[PDB]
Amino acid sequence: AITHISPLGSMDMLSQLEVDMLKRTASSDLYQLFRNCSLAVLNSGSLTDNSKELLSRFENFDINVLRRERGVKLELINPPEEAFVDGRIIRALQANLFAVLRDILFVYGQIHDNSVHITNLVFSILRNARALHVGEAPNMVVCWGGHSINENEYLYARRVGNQLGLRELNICTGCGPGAMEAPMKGAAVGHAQQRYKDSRFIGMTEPSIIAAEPPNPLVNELIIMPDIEKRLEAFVRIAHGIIIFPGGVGTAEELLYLLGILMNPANKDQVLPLILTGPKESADYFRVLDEFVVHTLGENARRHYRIIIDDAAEVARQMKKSMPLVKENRRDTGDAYSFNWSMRIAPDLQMPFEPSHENMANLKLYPDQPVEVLAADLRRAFSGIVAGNVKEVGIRAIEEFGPYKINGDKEIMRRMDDLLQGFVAQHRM
Amino acid sequence: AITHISPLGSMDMLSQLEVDMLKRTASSDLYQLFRNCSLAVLNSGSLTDNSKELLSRFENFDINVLRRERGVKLELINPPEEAFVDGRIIRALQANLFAVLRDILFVYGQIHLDNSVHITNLVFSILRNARALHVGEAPNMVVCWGGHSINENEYLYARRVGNQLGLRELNICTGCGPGAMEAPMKGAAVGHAQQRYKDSRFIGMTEPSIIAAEPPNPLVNELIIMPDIEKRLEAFVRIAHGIIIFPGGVGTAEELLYLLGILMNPANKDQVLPLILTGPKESADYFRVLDEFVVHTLGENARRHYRIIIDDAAEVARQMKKSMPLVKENRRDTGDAYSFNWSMRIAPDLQMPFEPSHENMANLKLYPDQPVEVLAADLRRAFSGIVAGNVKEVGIRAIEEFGPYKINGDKEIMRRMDDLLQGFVAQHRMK
Amino acid sequence: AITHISPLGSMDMLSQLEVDMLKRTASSDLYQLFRNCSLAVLNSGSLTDNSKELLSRFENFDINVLRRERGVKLELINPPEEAFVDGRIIRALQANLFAVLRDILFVYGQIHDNSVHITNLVFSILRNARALHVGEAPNMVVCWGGHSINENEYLYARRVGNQLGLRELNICTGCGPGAMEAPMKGAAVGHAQQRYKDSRFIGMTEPSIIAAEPPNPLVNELIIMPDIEKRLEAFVRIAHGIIIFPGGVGTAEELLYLLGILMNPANKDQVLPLILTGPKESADYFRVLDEFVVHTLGENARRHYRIIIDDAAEVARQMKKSMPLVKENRRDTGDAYSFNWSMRIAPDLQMPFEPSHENMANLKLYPDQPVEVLAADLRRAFSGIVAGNVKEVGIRAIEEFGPYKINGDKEIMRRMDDLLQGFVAQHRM
Amino acid sequence: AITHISPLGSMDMLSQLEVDMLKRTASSDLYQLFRNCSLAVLNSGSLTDNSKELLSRFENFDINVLRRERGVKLELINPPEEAFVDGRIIRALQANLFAVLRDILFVYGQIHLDNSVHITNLVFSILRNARALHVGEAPNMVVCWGGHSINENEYLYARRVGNQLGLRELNICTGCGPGAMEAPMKGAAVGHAQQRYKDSRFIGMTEPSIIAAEPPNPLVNELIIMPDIEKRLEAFVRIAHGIIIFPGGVGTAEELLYLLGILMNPANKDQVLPLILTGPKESADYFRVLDEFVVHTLGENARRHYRIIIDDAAEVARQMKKSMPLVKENRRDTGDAYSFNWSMRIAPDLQMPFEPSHENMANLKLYPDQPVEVLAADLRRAFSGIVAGNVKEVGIRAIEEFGPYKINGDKEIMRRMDDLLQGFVAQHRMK
Repeated sequence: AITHISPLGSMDMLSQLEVDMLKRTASSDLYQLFRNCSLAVLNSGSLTDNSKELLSRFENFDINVLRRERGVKLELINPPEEAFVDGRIIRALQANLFAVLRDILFVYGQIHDNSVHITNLVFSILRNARALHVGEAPNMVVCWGGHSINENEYLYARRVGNQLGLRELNICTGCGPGAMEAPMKGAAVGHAQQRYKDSRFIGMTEPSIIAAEPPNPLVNELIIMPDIEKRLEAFVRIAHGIIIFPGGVGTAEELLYLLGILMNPANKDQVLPLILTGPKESADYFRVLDEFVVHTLGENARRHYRIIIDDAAEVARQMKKSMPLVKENRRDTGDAYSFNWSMRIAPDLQMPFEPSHENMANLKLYPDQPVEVLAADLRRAFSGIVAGNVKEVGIRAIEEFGPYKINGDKEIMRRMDDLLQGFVAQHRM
Repeated sequence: AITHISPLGSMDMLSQLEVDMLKRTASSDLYQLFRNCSLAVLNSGSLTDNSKELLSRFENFDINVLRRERGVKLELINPPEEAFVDGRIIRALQANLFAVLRDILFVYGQIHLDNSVHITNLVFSILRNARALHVGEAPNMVVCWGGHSINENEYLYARRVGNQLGLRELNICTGCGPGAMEAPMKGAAVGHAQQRYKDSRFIGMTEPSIIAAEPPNPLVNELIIMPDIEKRLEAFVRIAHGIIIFPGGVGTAEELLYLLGILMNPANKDQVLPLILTGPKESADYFRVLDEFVVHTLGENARRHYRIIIDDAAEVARQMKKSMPLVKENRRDTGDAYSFNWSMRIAPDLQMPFEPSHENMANLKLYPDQPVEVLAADLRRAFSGIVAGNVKEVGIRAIEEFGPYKINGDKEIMRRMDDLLQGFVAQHRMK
Repeated sequence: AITHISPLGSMDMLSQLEVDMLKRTASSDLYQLFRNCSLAVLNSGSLTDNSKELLSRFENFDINVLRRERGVKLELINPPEEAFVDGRIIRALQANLFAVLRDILFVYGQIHDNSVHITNLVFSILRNARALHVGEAPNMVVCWGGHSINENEYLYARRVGNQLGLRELNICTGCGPGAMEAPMKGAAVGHAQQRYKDSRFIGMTEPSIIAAEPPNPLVNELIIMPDIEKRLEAFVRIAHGIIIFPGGVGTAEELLYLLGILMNPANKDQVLPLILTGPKESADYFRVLDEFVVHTLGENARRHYRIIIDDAAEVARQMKKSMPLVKENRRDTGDAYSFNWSMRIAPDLQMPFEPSHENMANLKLYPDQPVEVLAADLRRAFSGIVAGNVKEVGIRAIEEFGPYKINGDKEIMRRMDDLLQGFVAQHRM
Repeated sequence: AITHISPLGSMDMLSQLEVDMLKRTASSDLYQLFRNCSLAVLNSGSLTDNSKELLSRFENFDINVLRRERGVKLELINPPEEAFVDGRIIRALQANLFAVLRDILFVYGQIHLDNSVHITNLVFSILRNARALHVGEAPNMVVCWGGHSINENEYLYARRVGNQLGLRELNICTGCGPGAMEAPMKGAAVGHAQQRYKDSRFIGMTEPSIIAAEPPNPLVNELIIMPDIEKRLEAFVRIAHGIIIFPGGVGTAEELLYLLGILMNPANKDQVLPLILTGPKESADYFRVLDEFVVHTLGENARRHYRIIIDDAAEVARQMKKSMPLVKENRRDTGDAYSFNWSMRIAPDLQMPFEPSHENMANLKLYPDQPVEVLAADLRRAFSGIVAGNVKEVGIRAIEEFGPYKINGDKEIMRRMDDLLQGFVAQHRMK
């Protein structure tokens, strides 16, 4: 059993009682969650997609938290060698590990209306991560995209980040590979071209997806949200602008969850730019997704977004010119620049979902509905098959007792399976 | 109703719910504590010694906490004009106000097997949250204790000591008051400039019951509000790697008796904490009476823990600078932390809060029959009660209405404690 | 005539008399040199290679130096729009302009043994540019390569820089496009992966080549050396390691000029790593260049370099493990980390050369010679055809009065024109 | 032969050729200047007033400049022990030594149509090379002049003034000596700490002829060596946006007469440079004699350029802080620079170096027939000669061997100059 001991980057101190919460036992669940999250960080740049196999490869790996003279040390037992560069752990992965130690301890010490308490946990987690700060102008634009993406979609996703970084704007993704790291490498060379001295590449993951989508090495501010819904909520609240790239089913869910918030009449005065961008060959891909949400949510969905094709400079130029309007709107409310408190996320979009055939059953998918409740629970169906696609329980539940094809309707069921078939075509998992 | 808005320096954001906790309201009692602590901050340099006298003038003073575009923002209503220079607040007081806001919110949010373990962990948490547990390449934090009402000779000597301490790149922690709580910081500020020392840390530690009597001096750059008297005493011993005690009153005696009670515990026999008592030429008679009192009550094995250096500021600073490598190795050889002494054992009786009543003071076990830990703990309480009955409303009210305190003990021990406390009055330290 | 006024990034102050040296006249040569160097900086990322045309496109462009309350302002008349991003000049180009203002004023105020004075001018220029500083360990590796290079050579040149930046090493090129900027973008994302907070991407150009090879935007420390020979000397003295990529004739000259310094017996104890690296398809290209300098300089040339193919991590890993040996050797001499004083550059390699048929005539190219004098003047032949290829006088002199094919010998003349024909094959200019 | 090596803080590399210029050698005369300036740096705080007395003790002291792996490195041989604390040099003196090395090399390297233009450009170049021409959002550099030998009352008042100046985020430039050249810096260091002012700039300006008589105080964080007396005087007026003059001796009078000669030039009628003369209560009789002297020789139109504030440190600092926005707009409306006043016209006669000889002092045009510019320039020379004949070897030698200086002038003007200079002696300022 070969070990390695990692130092803190910023002075970090624990008590003998906080470390004991992480002490290795077979009865305390909390170590396991801390152990696997640490393992996922160490498999950054994973050459695979499956999440069941990565744990089965590093089983003798473990982690001990230590209290030394200068603070906390992470004693890593049998760490993956691909995390090292010449016998030393890549310092981004070191910072990610201590971010995992920071968030896990916080989200569990705080546990020990109801919608106000949830958004505040999101606010308190980002604040404790020191991830809530604005410069002279808000510049945080989050980017959504798939994991297994094209070679041209990657280059296009790098060109957009470079033109975004050239205009001094920061990126926030779900810290995954593919379209979730390509804009960061572009922005890394973009900030270098304009001498932007303080880049913030925020990766926001959560335990149940971190093993399938390992945090890419370009992330410099990683935050662990408790579950899927709070990570989605953190996205739109820390955001000043959104750009969406072609992606698998996980990207579809993100688009609806958000679209279920701008279409709420309680958010008619909120400003939030959204551009769906893609390379030359994503023209057909985008038309089939527009024809989706224009058949699901009506033609109202096109008043809140614009689609641009084969252009990196325009979507960055238009995203930059939106920050003054974003800034101005935060002041009229009296809101904050670094956190959108005023936007109303309905309690039906904050509620969690554990994917089962049983619960995938009674999904309300009729176009009858208020635009909100349809997309609110339609995105649950996408959350269900990402679990069936990537994560241990959804894969297993879909393995043993069958697949999910549960609720039909007019075009939308024509369109639902139009998409996943139009998704498997380009191998989007 | 004159209004002044003061934003802050870092990233400080509050929810609407934490701001609601501090509104002048009948829903939670944080406002009267947060407003009184804020008013004491703005009375820096005030020649006042009582608490009621501070609140008596500024009656129309209030403070709101606003949530705006770039985070928290404090709105002060008729603040003391002495807090201004050329129409702008002194920046030290502005940062102190945001430290009051930080410490009041965190403590009350954290309140909501042993209790001794949890008290020490609370102390550590407040310091951790205040970004106060920082250590360079070597431990260099030197706690200085002294009187709020001192001579100009003692003030100059204390500033000369702090100047020598600053020349050796040592930092200063203090009870943040005036007098000998301010002089070493003024000296270290010049000393650090002479050695071009960049990141000076002048930690002030106060608590709600004393902050109005001894408002934080403007030389403090790191204010910490501990929840009460006992946990601020604990804070001193934990952050310190060396302690210096100038001449002072009962507040200085309380801190002295507290520290001796810890050092004389056999569980701390392997603990390195250099303790130097120092003063100018005239303080020789002072330290002789003080030493004789400690040496009688606690035994002649008390001088094992302190040294008395008189009229030598360079030697005081030289001795503690030489002692820091010893502290570093002591922490190293026990897995302990450089910036927070976990290994030091504080008996629960030293952590137990004490309310000065006429009956509690009369039932202190000041007799030679008791062990030294019981003696030092109860002597701490006795002095703590004299502090309250002198500068705090709950003590002044109870004394001015039921009579002065009457402590009971051995007729020789109290004969010496009396003799000393009258020197305190004679040198214009307390009454 | 539309203008724009640029601010200094670091407080820069001139006197009324230093600016008058730059005052616009038709008789003072010095403004022209300052004007065109400023123009070349503004054409960063040029889509062309020719240097005669770029001046002919921006003739109404001019520059005035101003003395204002907070120091120097650059008043740019009719600047190229491609230098701007949304109506504001890219800040790297701003820093490059003030570096041009800094160096030009210095190299001309200092003018107003002989080999010791030359190296000291090089030292004083780098020192005045604040470009001579070393961290705990020397980490400056310079990279040489062509301008018009492959798409695979660019990606490979980006992979090497990323693995170089992953090991916390800095880059120094001649600030050109192609293989001279690809390692910088790789190192930009490499330093971001290891949280290297202070990258130094040193571009070193000189007046007579800056217009054909515009300073790429990835340069953060640009220095203008007076001529071709001093820029070559600055390279090997500020260097702790060298890596050479496939390139045109300009890259050949750099390889020999250097190789004429390690083969000097006075430099037998000097350590300086050199790796010639290239992608999969540069295997034949490298064998024809080895068979060149092994037929020109003997088999002695292979004791000072090693050739690795289709590997970015090894040449970075071996370049990193060389820094302790580089460091150790600088101490045994009592030399400096940031400037190699001890290395002896023969006066025959410091002497300038103005390319003419007349002076390309009496080149001594017999393999008779001491290894030093052959390569010393053999690299002049390469300096002559780069001038014939890219720069106004060499192009013109070759235009009006014929090409240069002047001195023959055994294999080496077989090998000389073996190369330029083996260079035009892949369009290396 | 005790040896101590001191590396430096920034990136300072020298060629073998610049190091050869400073070797104890018969090839260039930089060594005796560089060694004497270094020895004066290491004698910070020395109670010595003459130059020969500084060099007399440390006779075996020398200094070499080594070129090593990470740049320049200074090797000092038997340096003054007073420069050490706990066996290490004070960091301010170490940085001063590297400023001496920087200024001696640059000046001598720059030496190798009008001459007035080139003198001003040299002054600007030395400041530019020393990274001393920096301006924040507002001009805040306040030049303070005062005596090297002052009262404790005057020292406290000057420190109280500097404390008030530091509370308004104003920086201090000084002739780097002791006394009133040190007190405002000690005060500003505490003042800057109270306002949490981060980047304090305490510029000390000295020159080879005076540095041994008034060694740089340890509170200076930016030492500048100007080549001689006249160019250091020029440096003061150019970097300053305000000037404060405490009581002093002939050196303070020389600086006063120099500045008045510039302000009274009609070419400077549109120049904003606030000038305040200030002192404690007892200095009232001092400033009355001083004001009467200036007001007689230069005319009653001299008070147009200065104000006398007595026993009010807050008002002095308040007046100059209010004056900085005026200075900023003055520079703005003329295209001039914030950190270096190019527009100020210094007559060549004020730039002309003066060697004090018995004949030059006897042929000064101190008569009311001459214009005020000739009067102020020659009065500057007269006082400059008394400085040399008091604390400098070339003056002390010529006086102790040929007799004291005899200045000639109007029998009323010299009657007042005599009367004043005897007050200087009576208050123990010069002899």
